[PDB]
Amino acid sequence: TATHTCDYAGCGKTYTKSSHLKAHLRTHTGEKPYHCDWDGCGWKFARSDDLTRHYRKHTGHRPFQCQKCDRAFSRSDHLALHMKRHF
DNA sequence: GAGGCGTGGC
DNA sequence: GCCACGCCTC
Ligand SMILES: [Zn+2]
Ligand SMILES: [Zn+2]
Ligand SMILES: [Zn+2]
Repeated sequence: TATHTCDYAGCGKTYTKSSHLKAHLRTHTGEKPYHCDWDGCGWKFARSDDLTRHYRKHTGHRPFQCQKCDRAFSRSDHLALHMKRHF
């Protein structure tokens, strides 16, 4: 019934979900179980979604398509910042 | 562009 | 726990 708060002296951040805290706790430890298998990259991550996002950098996966223009991006926030140039 | 990070619906 | 959205920082 407790709210997920970090119990490391210095921290104290509280999160809404336990999974949020589990990701944060991996910052105190060095745990990054999600590795990038790309040739020569070596990047590792503590959250799965970050590896997915990072991986598009290697695959060229650009799902977010600018409809005024013909430039695409691998991330939603990348495109949103591009539309400002199309105001 | 890319990584760190907080959040929420499922 | 997954996955995606969105913001912050460099
Ligand atoms: Zn902490
Ligand atoms: Zn990689
Ligand atoms: Zn465009």
